Formats: sequence, C-alpha cells, structure tokens
Amino acid sequence: THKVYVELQELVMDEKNQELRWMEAARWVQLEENLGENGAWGRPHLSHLTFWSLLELRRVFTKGTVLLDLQETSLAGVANQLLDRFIFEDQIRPQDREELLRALLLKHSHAGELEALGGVKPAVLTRSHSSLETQLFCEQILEKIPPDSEATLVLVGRADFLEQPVLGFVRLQEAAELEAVELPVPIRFLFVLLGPEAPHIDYTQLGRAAATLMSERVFRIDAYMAQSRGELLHSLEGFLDCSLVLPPTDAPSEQALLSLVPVQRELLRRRYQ
Amino acid sequence: PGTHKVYVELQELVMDEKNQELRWMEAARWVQLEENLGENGAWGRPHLSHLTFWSLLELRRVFTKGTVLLDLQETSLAGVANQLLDRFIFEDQIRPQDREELLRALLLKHSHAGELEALGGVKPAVLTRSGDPSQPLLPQHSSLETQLFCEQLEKIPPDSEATLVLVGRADFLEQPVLGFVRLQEAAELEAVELPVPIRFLFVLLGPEAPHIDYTQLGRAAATLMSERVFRIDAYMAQSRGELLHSLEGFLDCSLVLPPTDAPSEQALLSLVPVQRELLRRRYQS
Repeated sequence: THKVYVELQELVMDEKNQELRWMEAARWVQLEENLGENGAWGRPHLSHLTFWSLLELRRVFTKGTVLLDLQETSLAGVANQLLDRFIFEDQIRPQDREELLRALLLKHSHAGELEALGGVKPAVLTRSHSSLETQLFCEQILEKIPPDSEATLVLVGRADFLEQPVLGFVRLQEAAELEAVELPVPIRFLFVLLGPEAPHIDYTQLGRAAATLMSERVFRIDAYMAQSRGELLHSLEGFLDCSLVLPPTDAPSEQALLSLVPVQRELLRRRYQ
Repeated sequence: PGTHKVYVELQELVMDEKNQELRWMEAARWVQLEENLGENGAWGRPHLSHLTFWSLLELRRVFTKGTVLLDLQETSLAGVANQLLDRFIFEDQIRPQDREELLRALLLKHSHAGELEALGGVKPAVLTRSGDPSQPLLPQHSSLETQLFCEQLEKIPPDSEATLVLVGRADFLEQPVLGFVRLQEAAELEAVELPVPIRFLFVLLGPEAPHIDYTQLGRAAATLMSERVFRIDAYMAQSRGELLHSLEGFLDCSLVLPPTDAPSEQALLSLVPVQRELLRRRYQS
C-alpha cells in the first residue's frame, strides 16, 4: 500500500515563444491546490466535482484503454504503447498517432518556469474564461508528501482532429523517475484524457475528476490491485454510489454543508464497507 | 407565475401488507425543504434535498426523450392519465397493450400517512403484466433519508400551486418513461389530500433496472421542481426543449461532493464560495 501525489497537467502555449507545452493545473497531496495566474498556488480545499465532469468521466472510462502492469520506464515508451493500444481498441485513427505522440512528448514545464515564460494561455491541438477553482481559491509539498509515495500524472488536452474523447489509464510495473516529466515522487499511474471540443465536456474539470478519483483511498487500492478494466469500472461505480450531489438551493452555504454531514458520513461508511 | 414557493408531493406505487393490494403511498413532500415518511407513519425532520448521481443521470436520460403535455385542459387525474397514456402510445414510449394496466395502476387509490396505520404497512411492489403485484427481483435498498431522518404544512403560501410526482415499477415496460404535464388551469386532484391545486404532474414509470432507483428518481424530479429557476422555466415552457435547457442549467449548477477519507468539516467550509457562485450562475438565466 502506498500514498499518492496526483499532478494534473494541461496543454497550453507560452506567450513569449508561442510554443505548445504542458502546464501544471492542480495537484493533490492531501487536498486540492489549484495553480492560479502569476504562478501562485491557491488555498487547499476539498475537491468538488461538477456533474458533467463525472458523467463524461464515466463515459470515457467505460470504453477506456487500460494498460495494466506496463513495463516502461520512460514517458516516450509509455506514450508509444498507449497510442498503439489506442489504435488497437479503435479509439484513434492511425493518422492521429504521430500528432498525439508529438503532443505527449512536449516539454512538461512547471510553476517556476511560468515567470520565466511571462504568461501562459490555454490551447487546442491541431493537425500540423477562467476556472471556477482558480476564481475562488487563486484570486488571493515535499514535507507534506510521505516518503513512501507513488505519483499519479493526469494529462489532459483538447485535440480538434480527435473524433471522440479518449481515456487512457496506465499502471506501470515499477515506479519510474521520468526524465521528461519531473515529480518529487516516482510515477506509477498515468491518466490521459484527450478529445475534440464537445458540449458539456470541460477537460480541466475532467482531469480534476480523474485526479480526485485517484486521490480516493478505495479507488486507489482497487487500481493497485486491478487486473482488468472491469475492476476499475466497478470501483468507479462504487465511487459514484457514495458521491453526494448538492442541487442549487437558496439556503445558507455553511448551514447547507453542515446539514450534509450525517449523510456524507453514512456515504463514507458505505464506501469503506 | 409562482417564484415564491410550492408544495411538491412524491408518491410511490407500493402494495399494502393487509391485502397485498397495489396502491400509491406518499413517500416525501417538499416545502422548500424535504420531509420523508417513516414506516411508523410519522414524518421525519425537514432537510435539504441531497441527490444521488444515478438519480440525476437517469432523470436526464428519461427527460431527454420524455413526453410533455403542456397547457393540458383537464381538471381530474383520470383525464390527465388518459391523455398521458395516449401521448405515450403516440410517441412509442409504451405499447398499446400496456394502456389498460397502466391506466388501472395510475388510477389506483392514492393513500396518505393517515391511512398507513389502518393498512398493515407499505412494502415495495412491481406492476406485472396483469394487475397483480410482484415482489422486486433486484436487491431492494432501504431509503437513506428514512434511515437518517425518520428513525425517531402551514408554510404553504395560499396562492401557490402544487406538484405531484408519481414513481412506479412495471416489469412489462421496455424502458423507463417520463411524463411531464403542465395543466392549463391548476386543479385539485384526488391524489393529494392537501387543499392545494396541482399545476405540474410528474409520471416516472419503467422496469426494474440496475442503477435505477425510482424513489431517488422521484426525489430528483421533486428537487428539480422545488427549485425556483426551473419552476419559472416550466411555467413559461412552450416546448420540451425549454424544459431540457432548464434541466441542463440545473445540472450545470449542481455540485457533486465525492467520498473522502477524512471529513474535516472545517475544510468542508471551503465549499461555501462554490455553492454561492454556482447559485449565481443559476440565477443569471
């Protein structure tokens, strides 16, 4: 059994060079901390999920490409095997493989490099508004991470060429320090969510949902012991069974969340049963 | 119209224990806040309506292909049932052979909490190809709200109009169906003991399916009706597309709280701005 550090990256371009790359969006250690503009992490908070993010997460996980016990120690090899499996399960077309590989092997720069760039803007991959969490918590690590920790990387991007959104779940045979993508702790799991623009599909929220799912203890244990996609799907159904949806109400916010405590406690009890 | 507050009643198609006879028993009621009915027949403490993910998922699925009777000119539940079944048949939702049993079931006795002591109790039931009740085959899940709020009406404004949500299970039905009815004139129906006129009527019928809890589906429909914005949109809806857009906006501002290992209850207060901002995006429509 291991703890987890989930890092969520997104496809952006810098302003200075106009070069496509991967930017950290949020990280999960014990609570979600989002990276706002000017390169400062926001106040830690629980991960809250939109309904559409979980709906689309289940939709892409049901048909998702899963590579359990994959023997690769580099991001290039993981991406190569993942794209081959994407072609094999008819997720992506063989013409898309080269451009998806070029996207997945870009520079994964970090928070400190944001000031070196001087600005970062979202992006859509091509052949050839601000986030709610950023608006609420970002308008204003190594010590926290346990030593026996295995990292999870969630890669999220939008590609115009892709005809449908695709999920790729990769579990390495052994944890690896990917020289392409540096993290405090070695990487074991890998989420890849790529897709065309689509209604009710916010890819940042999709990556948030995947990272929150990986942060959950029951699903993390199940994904460690999973030997097929069906076990992961069963764990996801259990995760959604114990999820609590809060509809829009006019009640006071603190009273609304305090009154949900008995029900959410019962749901946690059901989750750990 | 509306926009102040309404009374929503949810009733389930169940069978009593005295005669094993199918009927309708009220399961919950909404006056800005939900109360559930216990087995003993006493209503639980009012609480903010929390929804399950599957209930909203399946509510959207049945609403997208739902059958809508807007500005319907009937004042009785029999006429509403006849027109809804005719439109179900016209839209290829139910087969014409299902009409007799469905009309009988929809027009059965709508009992309330006062009658619950005279009967031997209420247990889950599924409508069969005939009128006979059948015990559910899938594993029945005891109600969460009954467990956490029941193990222990002057708020209605005079000008308000009620809403009735009917949920039932019939094994002969091919797929779950939704019937949304907005009456031309709000009328008192025999299904509600309270002297509040009924303007809206939700009918949710279907077979026993996994991840499909019909009590939770009715709770989701009643929570949707209890919301001010959707209620205004439903009053001003001239087509099913407007209702679908309102439900989509409702799900846009719905917040899902996933299970977590350690509930601190202090960092749960970090979801105050989330709820406030989602409500802000809701009321801008």
